[PDB]
Amino acid sequence: SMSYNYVVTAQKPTAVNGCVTGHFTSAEDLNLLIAKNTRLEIYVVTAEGLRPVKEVGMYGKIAVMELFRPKGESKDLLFILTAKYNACILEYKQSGESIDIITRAHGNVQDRIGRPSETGIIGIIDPECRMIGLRLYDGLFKVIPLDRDNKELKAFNIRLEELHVIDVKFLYGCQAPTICFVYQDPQGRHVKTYEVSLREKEFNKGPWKQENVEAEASMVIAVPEPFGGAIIIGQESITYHNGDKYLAIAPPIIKQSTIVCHNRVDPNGSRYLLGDMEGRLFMLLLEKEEQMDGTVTLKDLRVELLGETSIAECLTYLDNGVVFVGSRLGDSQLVKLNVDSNEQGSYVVAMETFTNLGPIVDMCVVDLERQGQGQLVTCSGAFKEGSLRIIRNGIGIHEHASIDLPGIKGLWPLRSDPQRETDDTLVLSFVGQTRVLMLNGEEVEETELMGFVDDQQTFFCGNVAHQQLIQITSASVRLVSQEPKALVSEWKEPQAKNISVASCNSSQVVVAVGRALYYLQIHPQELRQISHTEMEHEVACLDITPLGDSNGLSPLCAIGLWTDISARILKLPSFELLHKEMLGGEIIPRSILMTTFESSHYLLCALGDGALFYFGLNIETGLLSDRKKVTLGTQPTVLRTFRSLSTTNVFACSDRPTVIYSSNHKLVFSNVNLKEVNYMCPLNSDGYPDSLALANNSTLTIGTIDEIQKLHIRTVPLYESPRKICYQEVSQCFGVLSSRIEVQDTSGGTTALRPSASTQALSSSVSSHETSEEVEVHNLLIIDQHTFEVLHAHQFLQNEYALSLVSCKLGKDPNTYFIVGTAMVYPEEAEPKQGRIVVFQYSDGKLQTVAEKEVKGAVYSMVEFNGKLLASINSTVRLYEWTTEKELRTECNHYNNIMALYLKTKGDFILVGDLMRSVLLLAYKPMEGNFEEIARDFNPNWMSAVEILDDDNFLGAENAFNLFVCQKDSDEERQHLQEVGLFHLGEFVNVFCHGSLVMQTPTQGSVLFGTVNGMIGLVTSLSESWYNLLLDMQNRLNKVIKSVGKIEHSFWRSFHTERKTEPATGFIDGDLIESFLDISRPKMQEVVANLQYDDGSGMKREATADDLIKVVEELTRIH
Ligand SMILES: CCOc1cccc([C@@H]2CC(=O)Nc3c2c(C)nn3-c2ccc3nncn3n2)c1
Repeated sequence: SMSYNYVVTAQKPTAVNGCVTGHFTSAEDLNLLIAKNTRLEIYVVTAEGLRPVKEVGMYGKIAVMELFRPKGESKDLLFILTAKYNACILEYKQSGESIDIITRAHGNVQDRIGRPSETGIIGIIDPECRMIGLRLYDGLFKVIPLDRDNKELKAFNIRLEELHVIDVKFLYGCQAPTICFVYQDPQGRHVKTYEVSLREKEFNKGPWKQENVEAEASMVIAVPEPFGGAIIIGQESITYHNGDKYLAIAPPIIKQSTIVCHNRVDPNGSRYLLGDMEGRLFMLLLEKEEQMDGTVTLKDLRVELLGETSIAECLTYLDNGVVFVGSRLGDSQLVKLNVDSNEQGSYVVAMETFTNLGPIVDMCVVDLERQGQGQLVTCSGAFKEGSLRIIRNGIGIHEHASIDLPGIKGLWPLRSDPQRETDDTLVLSFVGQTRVLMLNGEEVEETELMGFVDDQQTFFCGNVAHQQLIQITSASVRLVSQEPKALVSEWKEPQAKNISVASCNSSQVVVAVGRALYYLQIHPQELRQISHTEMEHEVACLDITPLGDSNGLSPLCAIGLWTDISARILKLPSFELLHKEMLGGEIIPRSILMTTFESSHYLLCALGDGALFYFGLNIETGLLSDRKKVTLGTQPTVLRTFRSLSTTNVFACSDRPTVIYSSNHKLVFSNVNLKEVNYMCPLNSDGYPDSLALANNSTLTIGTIDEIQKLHIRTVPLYESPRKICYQEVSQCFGVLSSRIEVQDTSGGTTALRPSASTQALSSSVSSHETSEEVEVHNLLIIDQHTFEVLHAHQFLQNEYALSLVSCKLGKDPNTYFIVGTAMVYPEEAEPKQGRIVVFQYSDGKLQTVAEKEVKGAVYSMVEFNGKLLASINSTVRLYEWTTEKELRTECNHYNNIMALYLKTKGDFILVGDLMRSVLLLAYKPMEGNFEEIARDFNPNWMSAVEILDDDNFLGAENAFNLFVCQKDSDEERQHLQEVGLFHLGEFVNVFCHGSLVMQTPTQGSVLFGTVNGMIGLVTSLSESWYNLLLDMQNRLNKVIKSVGKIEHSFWRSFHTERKTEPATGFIDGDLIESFLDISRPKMQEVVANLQYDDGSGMKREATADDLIKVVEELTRIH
């Protein structure tokens, strides 16, 4: 069992798996809810756009997500079902700034027997909220009655005679709850209804008889009153049914591509949006026919093409012509629908684009810029959405000026013009001195500013009330008129003692002299002394940033003190103590700041040692709450607000410059990708708009900052599907396997749907579902590592699929090659019986074929192996040598596989991942020239990816979203690999690769993985003693953290396939561990009660809160 692993999220899933609108946060709000695997994102729809309210993680994959409103509820409730059959009903509760998702009802609805249906879990709710219906398995329909008594969500099953249901909905306008569904039997596809009897717990005959529908009828729409009835969407037809009523259309406009989603635009069902696999967006329009009895029937159906979106998993109309396009295969979007078409005749205009990395089908890590700074390059998306994505940690700065100028001690922007809205002045402090720089476009020049002194050190200067400037120095506070620039007022301490600390806003000043504080107000031509006090200790730092709807005025003074290392909130003008916090230690506070993020207020206080304490701040009572602490460096941190893209954030200067910001109403910290920064200020001038001034010991820089986020993503559109990637350092390029769909005609020809990377390369060579006829045409792309231009595309043979790709040298040949493994794909073949290995050389802008090898199967995987080429081909693993004639030649073979899909190697060891029989360990035996089977995992697993952790530890991912770790057994029972680690990840892993995105203690090793949902994860190793500590922490965390839907963490992480359910073992959930930094202090104290740790050999010692914070902080830095 001596494998201990830790798995943590580096990038949360980005794919959208579902989306609903309604009134969840309040009756009056319009909400958009988005499901991204295990995450629920809640937004309020505004004219501004989407306002984020709350993101809630759940301990499950979200399979069903629907809003509904029982009689007596003031706003919508939310029904969630997870993939592990956890059902819950949730309520949004907001009290002040505290947001809580409360569980109204919960229970697990898994049955002991059943076959999961082809078109998946379906969950539907009756319009009248009488019941929830679940299609979990073939032949069964599960009913959860919605009585107020049913808090355990007890359910009953009804036998469903139709075994193969495609889609199902509850109908509107029905006296009894009534389902309408499409099902398939040997006689074709059919639409049918049943009423659902709560009394009989059984179906009753439906209100209208069944009809035959199109062979590819796939979606049921329940149309609201006054239409009622159902619309059935197929590939070639749309039909409406309401009993003594049938209407069908066969509009040719839809036949080109499968329609995969729908959404109702109007409450009464007059219009619907439809989306297809080529991102076409249609409007479906229902024309009313009146009747004498006042009912409405359907006169006609029409479909109109509006334009193109991302390929939509889901569409949600948000009012006022705005649509959310939720994409699994490309970026999500907000689009606007216009009444009038544009130039090319589209009614659709993209408003906003949201990054989706998924699916990540392959990836690699390259130090693209600096040595030691790995970046992840993914094969992302599919079809027209396909892309490369380049992911890197930290926030970049774009330097636009650099001036040699040592000894800077402070920076302040100033508008010397009272008319101009932009800064035109940068003021610098030095020891004992001040200098003023004017900004004329890009020119930066020394200048004097009348009223300001140059022979004292400035602690603050800026624009202030009544069209005035202020300069606060060690000697005095100077107030200066704007026109002309004259000294209009000067404040000094009564005996002209030095000012030691300064804080200022537009209308208020607070200065310290040693222990003394003075509060001044800025009036026309007057610095007015209001009040003063003597602090118990010397003053270390001050802030009076006004917060909230305060009209630029602060009733509060934040202060840090020497000696007791206190952060205090004082009232102005009295200086009455509202709150005191002792921060501990013997290192003084250096920087203190009152701040607002996402409409919450905080106090930030940084010590000389790199520690940052932060608290919730009540701006009415002065109360500080829920202390947290991070570490931002080993030097003093200086804090300063700036604005980028209409949000205020805080820049933290230290040896590790950082931006502090908010996400999901919690503070976040992201590294800035710069060396040590001592000082900074925002600067918005004509020549340097929306910019930052930065200083170190020697230099002043002016630049702009990138988006404020943990990870930067660059996108390279390919407009076709990338499949595999490898890096070739000697060529300074990537090789990328890609495929594009073409459409075949009745003769000998196929045609592309659009230009894409493989059709738009600089040069090209050849060898000698998206649509509803289709063929995949595969290519090797050569892409420049700097410009990501497509330099060359090589096209493979007709019906040749490119499966594997490696860049390597072989044998005694100094050249580096791109090598590709393929399969010839024919329709009748269960698996391929033919493939090739092709060795290419990239020289002088083109790919040349150096050698080919015909093999009798699909070449699924290839790896460089000790100067030889290792390949898996159908059920065979084969080692090839590169001969003097530049030909591949078989050395040895292994045959004991079903389908050898995945290879990794380490030394002479080979890890083989099979379609259905898990993993196998081979050794190449150099003195025999053959393989030896060392051990295999005799537990069947349907593999998706493999990795070697070390000589003794083998990591697998399988199709049911689990990880496992195999080891050799601690006889020829040595032939049995032991599954010593098990963990339900809840993602589908396509790729593992050794590497790190962090610039290169508790953990060893770094394995990244990429998933279908665009999630990037990390696996690393732990010692026994570190594992035990972290397991104990998990157990304690799980007793204090309330889970949404009352799902147990242990249940969620349990290994779960069709053959085996077991508790997780040998795996720490780093996402859970990291949440230790987000819990309250009471909870934190609870976790730590009598918690001990082993030190590495025997001795057990107490684990303190503060030491555990440091532990978890270290852990966050591994990604
Ligand atoms: C990376 C930053 O970590 C630490 C930072 C500060 C203090 C500690 C304290 C003391 C210390 O030196 N060790 C320690 C601690 C705590 C809680 N756990 N812990 C273990 C646990 C398992 C283990 N296995 N080998 C060695 N250890 N040390 C840690």
